[PDB]
Amino acid sequence: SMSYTWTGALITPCAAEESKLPINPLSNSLLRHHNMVYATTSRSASLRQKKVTFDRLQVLDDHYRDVLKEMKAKASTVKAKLLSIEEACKLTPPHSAKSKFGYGAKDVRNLSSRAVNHIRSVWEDLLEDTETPIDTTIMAKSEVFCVQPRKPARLIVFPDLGVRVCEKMALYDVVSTLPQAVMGSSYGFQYSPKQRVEFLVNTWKSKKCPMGFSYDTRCFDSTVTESDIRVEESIYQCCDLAPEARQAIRSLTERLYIGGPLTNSKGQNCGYRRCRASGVLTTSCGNTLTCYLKATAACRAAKLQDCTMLVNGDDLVVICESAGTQEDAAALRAFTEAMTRYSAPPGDPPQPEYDLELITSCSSNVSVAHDASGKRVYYLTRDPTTPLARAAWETARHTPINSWLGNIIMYAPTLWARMILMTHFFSILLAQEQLEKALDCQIYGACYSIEPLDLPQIIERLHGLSAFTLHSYSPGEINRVASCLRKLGVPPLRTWRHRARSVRAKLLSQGGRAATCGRYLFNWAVRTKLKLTPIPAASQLDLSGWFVAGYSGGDIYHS
Ligand SMILES: O=C(O)c1cc(Oc2ccccc2)ccc1NS(=O)(=O)c1ccc(Br)cc1F
Ligand SMILES: [Mg+2]
Repeated sequence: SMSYTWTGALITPCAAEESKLPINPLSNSLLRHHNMVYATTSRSASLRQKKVTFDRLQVLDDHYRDVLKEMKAKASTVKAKLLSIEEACKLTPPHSAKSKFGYGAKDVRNLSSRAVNHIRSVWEDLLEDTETPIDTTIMAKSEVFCVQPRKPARLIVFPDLGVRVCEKMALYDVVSTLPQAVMGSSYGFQYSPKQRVEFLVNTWKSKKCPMGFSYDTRCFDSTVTESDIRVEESIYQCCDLAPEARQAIRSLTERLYIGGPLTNSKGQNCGYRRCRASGVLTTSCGNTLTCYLKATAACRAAKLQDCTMLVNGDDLVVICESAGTQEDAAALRAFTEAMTRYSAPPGDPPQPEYDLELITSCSSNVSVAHDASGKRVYYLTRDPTTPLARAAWETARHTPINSWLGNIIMYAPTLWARMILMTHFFSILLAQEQLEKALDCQIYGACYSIEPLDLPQIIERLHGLSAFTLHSYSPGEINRVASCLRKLGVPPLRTWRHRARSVRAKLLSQGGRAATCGRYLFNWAVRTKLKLTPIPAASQLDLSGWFVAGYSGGDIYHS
C-alpha cells in the first residue's frame, strides 16, 4: 500500500520558523561562515513528502519466518510490568507538546486533576475501542545542518499528550527490556560510546579476516509496512502482560502504530499514514527489531558467513567473515536484494570495508589516539560539521535541548569536542556566570538534566581518564577535522589553545568543581601538565539508566 496519501492541505508551522543563523557576537567567534548554517522549515515539506510517499513492495520468505520465530522465542522469556499513571506522568518532559484537551506537560508532571482524569479516559477508551484510528499531528521538523557541495525537513507524526502518557503506561517497560532480551549484544542502545567501540573492536578482532559494512535504508520509517508493525506486536505479545496492557498494546497497534489520519497545525486533514510514525513510543524499539529481523534474515539469504549485527533503530552495521574480495561484493549485493524484497531498499548503495575506521554507523566511526603513557586507545568520533553548526545555532538562540552538551558527553575523547566545544561553551558560561545552572540534553533520545560542572566526573566514568590526555590522533581523523574547520570558518588550533589556557586559568582561580573542570578538561592546552588522578565523585555515579534503550521520538524524560 501507499506509505502516505495526501488531501492537498499543506503541512503548516505552528509559529514563525527561523532558517538562518543570526549574526551573533558569540557565535561568530566559533564559526565565521554563518551563511552556511541553516535550519529546516515547513517550506521544504513538499520536497520531503514526495520522497517518503510511495507504494511498498514486500515478499517474505522462510529465512524471514525462521528468524521471526527465533526472536519470538527469546521474547517469550520477558515479563513487562505496566506503569501507573504517576510513573508514566513522571516520564514526560517539561517541554512536551501540550494536550488539545486543556492541559500541558507541567500539569501532567504535577498530576493535576484535569490531566490525570483525561489520561484515565484515554486509557479506558483504549481498552474499549479496538478500531478507531487515533488522530496524529504532522509537522515539519526544525533541524540544523551545514550546506553541502540543502536537506528538506523531516516529517514528525505524533499523537496527543494524553495518548503519549498511555503509551508509556502500556509499553515503557516493554520497549526498555525486550530489545535486549531479543537481540542481545546486537542491541546497540545498551552501550555507552566506549562500550560501543569495545563491541565493534572485539567483534572485528574475532574474525579470521574481517569485512564489514553499514547499510543505509532509504527513508526507513516509510518502508515499514502494516505487516511489519503487526509482526512487531506479535513479538511484544509474547511477553507476560497484564490484561489491560495486552489490550492497550492490541488497540494501540491497530489505532495508532499501523497508521492513521494526519492533521496539520491548523487542524486540517492532511492525509493518511500507513507506515511508521516517528513520534510514538515504539518507534525506536520497533525500528530496531524490524531492521534486525530483516537484516539477520537477509544475511542468511545472501550466504554471508559469521554475521554480527549492531542495530540502533534504523541504523545498521554488519561485521562478518570475509570470503574474498569478489565474493564479498557479490554476497553484499545479494544481501541488498534480500533486504529490498523485505521492503528495506537501500539509499546509499552499501560497500564492503576492510578497515574498521572507515565504517560509519550512527553517523560515527571508531578511531585511534594515544594516552600519556603512549598506549593506543580506541574511541568513538564522527565528522564534526553538524555538531559544530548546531553548536553555533545553540549559541545564537535559546533551545530546549543543548546538542552541544550531549556532543561533549558522548564525544569527550575527540579532538574537536575538547579543543572547540569545551573551550567555547565553558568560556561563555564563565562570562555569563552560569556554570552552576543545569541544562537539558538528549542521550539516545531520552532527555536529561545535566550540570556542566559535573562533566569531569561524567567523562571519567564513561570514557576513562585517558579522555583527558589523548594525543596523536590518526592522520585520517586529523584531516577530517582540519578540512571541516576550513569549510565552516572555524578558528585554527592556535586560537583555541589560547582561549583554552585563558578559560583554564579563570576556572582554576574559582576552586571547587570549576577548578576540577579546569584541571581535567583543559590539560591538553598547557605544556606543564598536572597529575590527573581519579575524581572521587566519579566512582559515585549512577550512569546506568543512561544506556539501556533508545527513545528518539518517544517523548521520554529521565529525572
Ligand atoms: O595530538 C595531536 O594529534 C595533534 C593534532 C593536531 O592536528 C590538528 C590540526 C588541525 C586542527 C586541530 C588539530 C595538532 C596538534 C596535536 N598535538 S597537541 O597540540 O598536543 C593537542 C592539541 C589539542 C588536543 Br584536544 C590534544 C593534543 F594532544
Ligand atoms: Mg536511512
